[PDB]
Amino acid sequence: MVLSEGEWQLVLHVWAKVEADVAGHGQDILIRLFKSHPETLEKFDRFKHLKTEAEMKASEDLKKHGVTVLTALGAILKKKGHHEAELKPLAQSHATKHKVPIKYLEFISEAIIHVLHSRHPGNFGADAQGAMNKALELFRKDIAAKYKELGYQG
Ligand code: HEM
Repeated sequence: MVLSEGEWQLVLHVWAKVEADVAGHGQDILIRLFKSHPETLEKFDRFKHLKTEAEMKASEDLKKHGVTVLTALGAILKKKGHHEAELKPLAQSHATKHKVPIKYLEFISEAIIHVLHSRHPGNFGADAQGAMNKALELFRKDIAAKYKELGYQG
């Protein structure tokens, strides 16, 4: 798939607002993921012990990982589809080391969309949401193709 320039502009416009508070958005997204799909917490040996939302909010380690996740995703979105070099090491770690199925990447995609709609309603109307969904679908489609090349396919 291919996004139009206008689609990328909608994506990068709301992303610029996210970037005013990367740590805050990263915490909100991971907490939303873990609340909505508890099974995904199981993949994180680092965070598996956290019992409540309150404990998640207080964790410095979870906030640091939120920043890592959004910084990587930001770097990919800013390539506007030209992201093959960026995606290779991420696909390799997530297939071979962390064993993250494609379904869980759909779950975090949903979490991203929920938080942007909650925090940026004026810059995340229907057309901007459609553009962000397309961008995240492109990301998942290309990571899935790399999973297959690497021997995981899950
Ligand atoms: C937008 C999607 C995602 C991005 C951009 C992303 C990014 C990253 C990055 C950059 C790292 C550190 C370097 C590495 O190990 O590759 C990482 C680590 C990790 N990711 Fe992801 N990730 C994503 C989705 C997920 C999902 C959905 C899961 C599991 C449900 C997951 C599980 C892990 C685990 C277990 C680690 C290691 C954490 C630790 O340090 O103990 N990732 N991810």
